[PDB]
Amino acid sequence: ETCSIALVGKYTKFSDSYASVIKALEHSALAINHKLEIKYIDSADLEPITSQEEPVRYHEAWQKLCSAHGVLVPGGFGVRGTEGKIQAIAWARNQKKPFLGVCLGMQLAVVEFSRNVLGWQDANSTEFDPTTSHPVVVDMPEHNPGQMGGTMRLGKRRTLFQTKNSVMRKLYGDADYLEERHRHRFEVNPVWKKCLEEQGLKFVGQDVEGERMEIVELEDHPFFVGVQYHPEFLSRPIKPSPPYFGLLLASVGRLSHYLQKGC
Amino acid sequence: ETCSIALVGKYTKFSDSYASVIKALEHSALAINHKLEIKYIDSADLEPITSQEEPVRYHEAWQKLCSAHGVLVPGGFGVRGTEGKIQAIAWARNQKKPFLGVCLGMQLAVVEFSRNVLGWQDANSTEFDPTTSHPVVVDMPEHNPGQMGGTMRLGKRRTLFQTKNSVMRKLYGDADYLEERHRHRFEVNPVWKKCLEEQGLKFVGQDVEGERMEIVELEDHPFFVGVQYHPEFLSRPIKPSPPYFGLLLASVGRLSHYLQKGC
Repeated sequence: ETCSIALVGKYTKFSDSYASVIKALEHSALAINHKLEIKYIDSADLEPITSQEEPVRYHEAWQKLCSAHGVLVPGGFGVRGTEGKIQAIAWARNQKKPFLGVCLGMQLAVVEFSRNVLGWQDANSTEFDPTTSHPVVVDMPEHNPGQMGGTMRLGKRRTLFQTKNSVMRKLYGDADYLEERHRHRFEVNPVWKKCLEEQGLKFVGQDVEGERMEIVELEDHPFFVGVQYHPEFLSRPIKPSPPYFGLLLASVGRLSHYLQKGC
Repeated sequence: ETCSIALVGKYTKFSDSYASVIKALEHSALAINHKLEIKYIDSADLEPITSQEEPVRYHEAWQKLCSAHGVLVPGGFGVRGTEGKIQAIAWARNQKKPFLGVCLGMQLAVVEFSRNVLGWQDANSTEFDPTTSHPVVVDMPEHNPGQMGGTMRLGKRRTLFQTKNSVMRKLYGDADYLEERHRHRFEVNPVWKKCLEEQGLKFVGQDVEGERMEIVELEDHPFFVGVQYHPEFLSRPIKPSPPYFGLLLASVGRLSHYLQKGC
């Protein structure tokens, strides 16, 4: 069968911007031996602005979104489509659709959670709103010596698991730590993390310092995870990265059997 | 070209419930020599209940609605889909899409107008809500002698034009009056008609007594009319009835030329 995934984003207008991302998905598709459809949904088309402009595209986008087996909100740049992106996120969370967010997507997912769970509707990313009542996403650059100002976190870095009870950890193979590609500047405000700890939004991965959050796994959800690091760079046809493979498995509704079968 | 019309309704689930209605449309299609698509949109699919249930159908319905060239909200029975029906009406009014309402459709259109123009959001039909703050649609049956209780208005009755400046009148041929099929029980509450007279919702057709309203033409709209009477019964291939022909013409964006050309 053809499993379809809703690529939701900005730069998502078809381009090869996602060539290695789709290729990573292909690695998983080959492993599982299924077919793969990449839907290209401009997140903007998910917004009521579009409804006002061309509601054909508006409803078409959402129709496609629902028809997708899983959804992917990758990182991206620009305030554009943030609303549609978050709407898609909330949609997937409510509908218990396999959700993978990467970087920005993870960041927005946390904001979405705060807004529609903690009620902090004014929660926001300082990346786009400096006047945020609950600065969820905050600029946390690295300040290495010899550098003027901060710098984006980039490179192969080590991420530590905060717990054994982690689906991703299991997918990785019960590793105490993992090393992944990094490319990202904004991080979780710990001021609110602590307000998310009693919540079912659990943060699983952290940098070595134990400060920056890299993995989040929403509890009580078939598949709703977010990562900051970029695994598509390391995924290979032989060794596919697990967040895409796992997403695929969830998109299929195989994942539980998979793990049960023996991972 | 194929001109499509959005049949919005209950009983709209495909059936031949609308065989003479579509046939009337066919009469117009033949006159104009164009092709005709009948979309069958369950008005229920236009409601947020459906969004909650199956948003695929929800967005699909609205996608189809937008893709339609004109819309038809005919009469019908039952409270079911009233919301989606009204939503479609407001949509068409806002989007300036050719709108023809018949009986219930006309009735709901008036309510919609009151709600979203007069702000009388609790305006309603007493047919379904006896506790209505602004009883727009009220039960006004005929009370003929020998009858116990009232009766539905039914039969070929004469309708009088209230004005010369009427698009429909022009389509009819400047007739002082018209005789049409009737089948309907609820009427416009005159208590609010008088509040609609300073409005751009103009009532053009009336029964002989000058009490029951039969034709309404929304001003400043390419085509937004409602009738109580049922012209599809009298439409013939040779002499197609004009509200369907005119609707077609509007759906095409020919109507102004048509009248200009000489009607």
